[PDB]
Amino acid sequence: METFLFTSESVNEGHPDKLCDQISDAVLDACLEQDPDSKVACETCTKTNMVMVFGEITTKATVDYEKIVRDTCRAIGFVSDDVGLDADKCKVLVNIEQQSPDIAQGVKCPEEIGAGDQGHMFGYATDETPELMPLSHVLATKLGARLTEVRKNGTCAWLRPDGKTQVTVEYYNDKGAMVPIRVHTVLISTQHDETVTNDEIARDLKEHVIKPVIPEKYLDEKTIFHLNPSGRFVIGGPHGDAGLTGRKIIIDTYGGWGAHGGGAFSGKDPTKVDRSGAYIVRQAAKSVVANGMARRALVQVSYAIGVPEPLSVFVDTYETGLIPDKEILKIVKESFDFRPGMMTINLDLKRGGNGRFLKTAAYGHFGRDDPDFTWEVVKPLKWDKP
Amino acid sequence: METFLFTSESVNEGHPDKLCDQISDAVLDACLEQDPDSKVACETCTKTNMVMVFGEITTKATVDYEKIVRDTCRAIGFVSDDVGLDADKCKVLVNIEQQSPDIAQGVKCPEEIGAGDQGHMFGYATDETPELMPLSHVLATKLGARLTEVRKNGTCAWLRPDGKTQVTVEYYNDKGAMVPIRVHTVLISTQHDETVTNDEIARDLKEHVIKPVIPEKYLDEKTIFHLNPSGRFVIGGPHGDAGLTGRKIIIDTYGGWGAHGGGAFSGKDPTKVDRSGAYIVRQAAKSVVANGMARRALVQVSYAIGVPEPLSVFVDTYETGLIPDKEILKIVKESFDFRPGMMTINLDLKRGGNGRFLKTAAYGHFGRDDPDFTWEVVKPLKWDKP
Ligand SMILES: [Cl-]
Ligand SMILES: [Cl-]
Ligand SMILES: [Cl-]
Ligand SMILES: [Cl-]
Ligand SMILES: [Cl-]
Ligand SMILES: [Cl-]
Ligand SMILES: [Cl-]
Ligand SMILES: [Cl-]
Ligand SMILES: [Cl-]
Ligand SMILES: [Cl-]
Ligand SMILES: [Cl-]
Ligand SMILES: [Cl-]
Ligand SMILES: [Cl-]
Ligand SMILES: [Cl-]
Ligand SMILES: [Cl-]
Ligand SMILES: [Cl-]
Ligand SMILES: [Mg+2]
Ligand SMILES: [Mg+2]
Ligand SMILES: [Mg+2]
Ligand SMILES: [Mg+2]
Repeated sequence: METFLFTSESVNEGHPDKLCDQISDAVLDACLEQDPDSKVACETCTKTNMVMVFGEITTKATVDYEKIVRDTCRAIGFVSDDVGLDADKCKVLVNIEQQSPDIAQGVKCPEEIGAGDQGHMFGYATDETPELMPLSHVLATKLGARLTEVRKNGTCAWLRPDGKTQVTVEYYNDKGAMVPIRVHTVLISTQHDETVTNDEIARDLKEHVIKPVIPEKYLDEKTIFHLNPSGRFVIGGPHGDAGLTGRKIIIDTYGGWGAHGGGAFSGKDPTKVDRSGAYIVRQAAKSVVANGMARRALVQVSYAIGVPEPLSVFVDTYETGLIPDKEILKIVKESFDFRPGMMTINLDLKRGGNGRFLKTAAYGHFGRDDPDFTWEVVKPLKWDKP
Repeated sequence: METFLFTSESVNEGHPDKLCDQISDAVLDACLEQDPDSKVACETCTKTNMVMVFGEITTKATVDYEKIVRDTCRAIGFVSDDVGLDADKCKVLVNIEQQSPDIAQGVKCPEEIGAGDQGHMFGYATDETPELMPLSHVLATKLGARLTEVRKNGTCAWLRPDGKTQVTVEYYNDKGAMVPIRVHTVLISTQHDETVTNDEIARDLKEHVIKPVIPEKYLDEKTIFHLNPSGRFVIGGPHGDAGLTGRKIIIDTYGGWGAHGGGAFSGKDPTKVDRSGAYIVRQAAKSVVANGMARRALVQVSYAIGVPEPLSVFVDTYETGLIPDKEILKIVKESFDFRPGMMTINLDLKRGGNGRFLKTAAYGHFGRDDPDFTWEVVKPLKWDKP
């Protein structure tokens, strides 16, 4: 059998760029919990002993930006200078242009309102896992989530919040469909305390992290493991390693599979097409595959500022479609409402009080079963069987 | 003929995120001009009346970070609050951890040194344009470059630095190769002064910008034009619109085509595999197509921190290869040196004094003919003809 190697990575919730995504979305969630119509463009950056929140917010909400920063950092585990940031003592620069909504005198609706910006977004799905995501991405991501889990539940209390994971999968191409054969290489680089030995780290990573996450059918005697290959990782988080919102957009989506239109998600209210548009095209690609039309699907949408209807839509099934891609395009266009105001309503994205967006801001926006991930709910599609 | 629509965008050099990429790379260039061995991880952010440079630099160079910020902003055209940032008067926060190199007492080499980080990178090429780039990306990008050109040479002196462009191309798929048929939709949203009328903007955009850039063979009576569709754009740049380094990574690469591994380029010295690795795989994909092995090619490489050899390589020719992809993979692996220390040397990336990286930081890292873009020089590949 002819195979090829495809790699995806993940970063842990303590990585300084991901920290910024989480802070940005914790701010967004706080705004929406009080004011579903909040306009939010909240950017975060961080470096040694400092977090700055910036950007623009128009809201009726009363939000303690500094407290959200500190609470978000503390819950991730940044409780001291030694672990890479002291949530209680670090500098927090609050640099947001805060506005209340416009006051106007006079006597646009979701059906007619134009996009708030131009741009393009892609959705992807593949039948190679039950959540219709690429296995290389799923496994890298799940290793990261597992590192967080065993640190917070005390199973591996030697762990610290920062770290990275990476999985190389050996694939076969079946008529355009991606068929995972085996895991070729697993890499973990995790932050840890100054007492645990290299031997304890390697044994615990194998037994508490890799073994539970990676199906045994994909592991064999030849699988390569790189476990903290560069040696010690005691220093982490923002300490000596600046972070910014929107610097993990491939980890947030499909891990190199599919495509990306460039726009980050975190800190953006769900009227913004970079977020709602990307979520709708995930729902569309996932629905094409789940309804049986194809084994794999890529969907693009694009917008112009001030225009409600998309400028373009395509569908590509990588030759796996059971009906022509032009027919799948017609069905997608008829079944999905790509108008900006309508996307936000149909995915129930303004609904407050469930911490929805902070949940998205680590360990991927796609492939998760939580009911707040409304874009993961398949839409039933009618299709003229071949 | 069966066609589909594919969209790519661009932003102008005055867009606040792109401003940050340019500042970050102007800092990098200044470091390398004096000290080719500089370690640079320079991040920039901006908001109304402020730029902050941050991150980490180890260098022997003496660099006036604030002066580089102001010079970079001024040359782009940010000369007043009215045009979106006053380069001479705005706040510049210098927040870099500056170090000199380690002082050590004792009696690694490029061949043996490990990658500085993990991650994966993709290269792409396509025979649909002479520079072996996707037409949707090339045209969006060239419209942006043209807007800058006619503003700076006074042809359209009403222009201001910020703006965005977007092109939808109608394509045909010929045996996996992408064949552009026509331009379906052109969008331009440009910043401008308070005197020019909407009619003058639309006429000058058509005649001075669109007509010279887009080959007439791709334009017809049905092509849709959206010219400043949301109305006036007098306010721009950082004014009310926060920017950050590394938020335009799809514009920096392939416009939705190919793939992306996630890592930004700007502000990173060329020992960093996110930059050198991505540049080498562009050279490899371009070389596969230019040597006649394929019409289209995608190449991935991946790395582990502390390991010199890549963890994985793949090649995909989208069924356009004239020899099997496994044979093209063998040729690429034999012909290219993917070791981090060697990539930097073979692409001559430390060479100082030519403003190389600032040139990359607007209007795309790929598809340009300038001799400093060493990764655009095709390597001759020997291949066992079919
Ligand atoms: Cl403070
Ligand atoms: Cl308002
Ligand atoms: Cl509108
Ligand atoms: Cl928007
Ligand atoms: Cl300790
Ligand atoms: Cl360390
Ligand atoms: Cl369309
Ligand atoms: Cl819908
Ligand atoms: Cl200042
Ligand atoms: Cl040093
Ligand atoms: Cl090394
Ligand atoms: Cl690196
Ligand atoms: Cl004016
Ligand atoms: Cl305006
Ligand atoms: Cl390989
Ligand atoms: Cl080489
Ligand atoms: Mg308070
Ligand atoms: Mg980073
Ligand atoms: Mg000075
Ligand atoms: Mg932005």
